[PDB]
Amino acid sequence: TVPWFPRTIQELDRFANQILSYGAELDADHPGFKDPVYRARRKQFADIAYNYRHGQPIPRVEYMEEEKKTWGTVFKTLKSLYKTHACYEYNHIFPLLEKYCGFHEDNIPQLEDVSQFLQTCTGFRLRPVAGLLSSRDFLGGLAFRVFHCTQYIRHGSKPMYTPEPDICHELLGHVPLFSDRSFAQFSQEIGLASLGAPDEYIEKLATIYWFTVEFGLCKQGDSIKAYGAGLLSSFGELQYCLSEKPKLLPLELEKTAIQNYTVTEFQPLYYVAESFNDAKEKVRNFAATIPRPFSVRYDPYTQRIEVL
Amino acid sequence: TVPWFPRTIQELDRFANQILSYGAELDADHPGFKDPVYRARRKQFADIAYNYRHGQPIPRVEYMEEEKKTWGTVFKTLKSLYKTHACYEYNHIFPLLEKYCGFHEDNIPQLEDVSQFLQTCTGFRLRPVAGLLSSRDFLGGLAFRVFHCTQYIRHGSKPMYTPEPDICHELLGHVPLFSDRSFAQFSQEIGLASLGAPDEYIEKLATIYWFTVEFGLCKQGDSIKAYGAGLLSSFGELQYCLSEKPKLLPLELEKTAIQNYTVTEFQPLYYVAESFNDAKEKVRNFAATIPRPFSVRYDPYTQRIEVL
Ligand SMILES: [Fe+3]
Ligand SMILES: [Fe+3]
Repeated sequence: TVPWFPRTIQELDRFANQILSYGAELDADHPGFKDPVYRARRKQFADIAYNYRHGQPIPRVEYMEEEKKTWGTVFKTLKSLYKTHACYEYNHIFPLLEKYCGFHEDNIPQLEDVSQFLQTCTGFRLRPVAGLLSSRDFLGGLAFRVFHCTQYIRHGSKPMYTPEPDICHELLGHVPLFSDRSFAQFSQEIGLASLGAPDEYIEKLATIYWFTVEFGLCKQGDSIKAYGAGLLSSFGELQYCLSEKPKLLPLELEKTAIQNYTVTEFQPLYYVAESFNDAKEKVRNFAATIPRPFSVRYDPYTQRIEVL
Repeated sequence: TVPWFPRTIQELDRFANQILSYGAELDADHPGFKDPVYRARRKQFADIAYNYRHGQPIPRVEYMEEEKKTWGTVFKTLKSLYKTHACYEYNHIFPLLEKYCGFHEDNIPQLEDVSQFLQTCTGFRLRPVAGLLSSRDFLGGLAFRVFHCTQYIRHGSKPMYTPEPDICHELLGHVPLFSDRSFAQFSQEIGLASLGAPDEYIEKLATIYWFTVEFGLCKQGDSIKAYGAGLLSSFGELQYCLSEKPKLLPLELEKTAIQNYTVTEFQPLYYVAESFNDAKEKVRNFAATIPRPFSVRYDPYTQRIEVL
C-alpha cells in the first residue's frame, strides 16, 4: 500500500512528529556534549521547530556573542574562496544576500528574512527543523519548494568543524542556490519523484541528492565549479574538489543512484552536471522508472499536489 | 520430571528431529507460496540444515542472481540508518564485517565465514536451522554460545518484507551484536537460565528475549540507540522506535517477562537497557527465581554444562 505523502503544503506540519528524537548533540563525541549551556540552547531551538506551523512567520532569535563569533569565523574564512571556486549562480546572488538579508561577519541572518527573500526569487521558503527528518519527509518538502532548515549553530570550540548541518551550512551552502530559478526547478523534481515512491527508491533519490545538491560540481564555460552545499560550506573540501586529486565522472543517474559514499572524509569522487536544466531533465526521466501507480503534479496556484 | 536439556555442545544435534516440519512457506499468504522454484529452493536449504552435525564446516551455497538482488536492495536501504540509529557496538564492528566477511551489496556472506569470525571475537558460532525450533531448544543453544541461523532468503517479490527470519535478518540484525563480548555474555545468561526450566518459565524467558535481543533499546551517552535484531533489520520500525511515538520503559524483568506483544505491527512499547552488563546481571538475578532443583555452569574448556 502506497506510503503516505502530503497533498497540500500545510500537511508538511505532520513531519514534526516524525523526526529522530535523540539528536547528535547527545552523543559523547559531539563537540558540545559536555557543555550544559549548549545542550540547553539546542533544546531551545528544537522547541521552536517543534511548535512551528505552516503560515507562521519563523520566530526571530537573539544569538549570543559567542554564537556570533563562531559565525564570523566561518563566514570570513569561506568567503575568500567563492569568487574562484563557487559557480556563477552563487556569486551572482551573494551581494544581494549581503545587502538585503544581512549576510555579514557580525550578524547571523534571521531565517524569516531569508525565507521572504527566497520567496521573492523563486517561491522557495524555509521552515525550521528540530532534528533529523527521514529521507522520505525531507525530499517530500522539496516538492512544494519548501526547504527544512536548521536554526542552531555548531559548538564554538571547533568553528571549522561540524558533524551535522547547522545554520552556517544552511545559509552559506544551500540558500544561495535556492535563489536560482533553474536550480529551484531541479531540486523540486527530486521532490516530486519521491512522493509515494517505494523505500528502496527513496534511498536512490537520497543518493542522487547527496551527489548533486550536497556535493555537486557543474560545468561553466570550459571550467568546472562547485554548487554542492556541502562543498560550499566546507573550507577544506572546497579547495580539494577543484584540485587534481578527486575522480570526476559525468552525472548519469543510473550510476549515480547506486554509488556508495562516506560521510566522514573528503569525497573520492564527484559527479559533474552539464547544467541545472540538464540535471532537471535527467531526474524527470529517472523518475519515470520509479514504480508508482500514479503520476503527480504540483499546482503552484493552490499549493496542492494533483494525483493523476 | 525435569525436562531434558543438552549437556555437551554436540547434543545440540538432537534438535533437528524436533522442529516444526510444516514451514511458513507452505501457507497461502506467504509471498512465495505460488512460486515452485522458491518452494524447491527452501526445501534445499532445509535439507542442508537437517543433515548438518556439530563440528562440520557449514556448507557453502551459490546464491542465484535474483537472491543476490534481494539482498542488495535490503542492505542498501538499511545501511543508510545505522550511523544514526544503531548502537555503538554495531557501528564499531560493521566495517570489519565488510572487510573480512564480505558484507557488501553484491555478495551474500557465507555462514561458515561468518561463524569463524564470530568464533574469533567471542566464541559464538552459528549452525544452520531448518524451520522453527521450540523456544526451549532455541534458547538452550545460547547456553553454549551457539546461535541457530537461517540460511535462506525472503522471496524477491517483496524485498522489504518478511514474515519470518531470513538471512538478511540474521546477518544485518543479530550477527553484529554477537561480536560484542558483553552482549555475548548477556545472551548466554538467558540460555543458561533456560536449561531445565519449567515450560511456563521458558515462555517468560522467550518474552524477555523478544524485548531485548529482538527489540531492545539501550542507553548510550545521554542518548538512546537500537540494538534489537528485529529493529536493526526493519527499515520502518528502526526509524519509528527512536521517534516520539512509542512508549519507553526501563528494563525491569519482573514486568518485562509478562508483557504482551504483537508480532505483526510496530511495537507500542520498548524496554531500555542501561547496558548489556547490567541486563546480564538482571537476567542472572531473575534466573535465581526459577524453580530448578539444581544450578548450571558452562565450562568453556570442555564445552559441557556442569550441574550443581
Ligand atoms: Fe545540507
Ligand atoms: Fe531474530
